Parts: sequence; structure tokens; C-alpha cells
Amino acid sequence: MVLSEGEWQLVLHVWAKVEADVAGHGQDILIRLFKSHPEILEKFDDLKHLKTEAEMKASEDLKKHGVTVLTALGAILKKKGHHEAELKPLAQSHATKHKIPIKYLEFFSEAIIHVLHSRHPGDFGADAQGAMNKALELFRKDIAAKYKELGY
Ligand code: HEM
Repeated sequence: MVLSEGEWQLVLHVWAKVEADVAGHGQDILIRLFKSHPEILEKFDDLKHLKTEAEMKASEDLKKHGVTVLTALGAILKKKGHHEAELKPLAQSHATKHKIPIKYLEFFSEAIIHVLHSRHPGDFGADAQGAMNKALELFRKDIAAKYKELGY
């Protein structure tokens, strides 16, 4: 699958709203993800004790993890599908060290999309919704293949 330049433009236009407050979006996305999927919280040894929303918002460690994922994903999206080099070390760490099943990445994509609908609807209309679905599907397809390429 291959996105048009117009689709990438819609993706990166709403992504620019995320990067206006990366830490705040990271908190929102991760808190949504951890509440929807408590099994994912269990994968973070430094976070897995967290329970309340106030506790999650107070955690400097959670905030750092939100910045790390959104910064890496932003760099990948700006490759507009030419992301082989970026996906290799991510597959290695997430498959073999963090032990993240591939389906968890779909739950992360769902949390991104939920936060974009809530925060930035004026930049997330019908066309941009479709384009973001496609960009995250392409990311998931390609990283799932990288998981397999490493034997996981
Ligand atoms: C449900 C989805 C995911 C889970 C559960 C997960 C889990 C983790 C964990 C446990 C760590 C190690 C944290 C630490 O102890 O310092 C980590 C690191 C990291 N994650 Fe994720 N991750 C997910 C998705 C992603 C995605 C989609 C990206 C980028 C597009 C990403 C980028 C990173 C980066 C850059 C690091 C630091 C370096 C590395 O270990 O590769 N993560 N992740």
C-alpha cells in the first residue's frame, strides 16, 4: 500500500498539532491506552504500578515515555513510507526485548485516533481520518513484517 502525497499532507498537518505539545499529547494518548488496555501498562516495569489518572498525570516517567513514542512516530511519518531504516531497531527492541505482541500496536493506533478526534476535529475531517488510518495501517504492516524478519 502507498499513500498519495495529499494523504501524507493530511497526516502531517494534524501531526503538527500533536508536535505543538508533544508531552501533553503523549500523556493523553498513553493514559487512554492504559485505561482501555491495562495489559499494556504491564509491559512498562517503571509504570506498571500506576492506577489513578492523577497518578498517571503526575508521573515524570510516563511523560518521558509519551515523548519518546510520539517523537519516534513523528520521524517515521515524515519519511512518508520510506521508513525501513527506522523500523529495524524498533522491531528488534519491541519484539525481542520489550516483548510487545504485534496486536498491541493496533491498540496504540486506536488511542492516537481517539485523541485526534477529540483534540483536533477541525484538522481531522473525513479525508484526514482516512489518511491517518492508512498511514498507521502501513506502519503496522511494515513493522509486523520486520518482526517476522527477526524470527518473532
Ligand atoms: C502498545 C504499543 C507499545 C508498547 C507497549 C511499547 C512498549 C515499550 C517499552 C516497554 C519500552 C521500554 C521503555 C523503558 O523501559 O525505557 C519502549 C521503548 C520505546 N518505544 Fe515503544 N511500545 C509501543 C509502541 C511504540 C511505537 C508505535 C513506537 C514508535 C513508532 C515506539 C517507540 C519506542 C521508542 C523509540 C522507545 C525507546 C527506544 C526503543 O526501545 O526502541 N513504541 N516501548
